[PDB]
Amino acid sequence: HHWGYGKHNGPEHWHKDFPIAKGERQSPVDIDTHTAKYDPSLKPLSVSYDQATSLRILNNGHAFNVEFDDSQDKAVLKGGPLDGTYRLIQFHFHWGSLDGQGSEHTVDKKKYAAELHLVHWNTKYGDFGKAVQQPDGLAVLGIFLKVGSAKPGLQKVVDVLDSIKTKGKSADFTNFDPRGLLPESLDYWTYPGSLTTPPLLECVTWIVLKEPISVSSEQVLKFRKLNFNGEGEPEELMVDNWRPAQPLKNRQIKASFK
Ligand SMILES: [Zn+2]
Repeated sequence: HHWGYGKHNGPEHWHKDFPIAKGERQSPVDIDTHTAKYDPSLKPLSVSYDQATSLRILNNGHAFNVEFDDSQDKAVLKGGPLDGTYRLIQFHFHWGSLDGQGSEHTVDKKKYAAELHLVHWNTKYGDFGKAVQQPDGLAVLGIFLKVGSAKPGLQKVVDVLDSIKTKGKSADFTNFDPRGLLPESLDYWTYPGSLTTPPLLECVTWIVLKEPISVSSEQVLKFRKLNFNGEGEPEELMVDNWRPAQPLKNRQIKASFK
């Protein structure tokens, strides 16, 4: 009986195996747009993904990750509230069983159909494993997805899901350009938080974009066809793999815009 999102191993049970679940800087949180502070000292984000090298896509049992080669500064995030260079290692999504839920972060209590997380780690720490043990170890770019028009840049991802239907399956996934997943504007909210899945370490600097991207009902429907289970085990659709909002606990959310 390990963690999951079902009735018996869901987010509400995680604190038993991971006490930090009830910690002081847990994520996600609800972003109250009228309480967030405009901080003009925040620089614009600098996303250099031109030399990104995707390597494979994997179904790990709780979501699907697209992994990148992070052995060099090929795809990096700088600027904003960050000190130093953060390398992109993987990206994944959080989605629901219905279009009205799925995102982890909420804006004025509004839930989106899904949320994309682009995970980066601070290079001063040498590797992802060391970075997660530091308060400024990770930088995660969060992007909301709403249902409407199709996103062409996401179709390549949608088309291969069939080959990694169950837990443990992986497939080569080269030459995917993550720049096709970015919205027009890079305005954002930022606050110090944690990973939203166990081990739930409080090593993340969250950068949540104001502008969501649109995907079609057909694209999100294919996400819902994935399984939490491994091949040959009873089928459990991979849906609602999101953690609900946690207490802000006197943290302050800053906005790069007004
Ligand atoms: Zn995530």
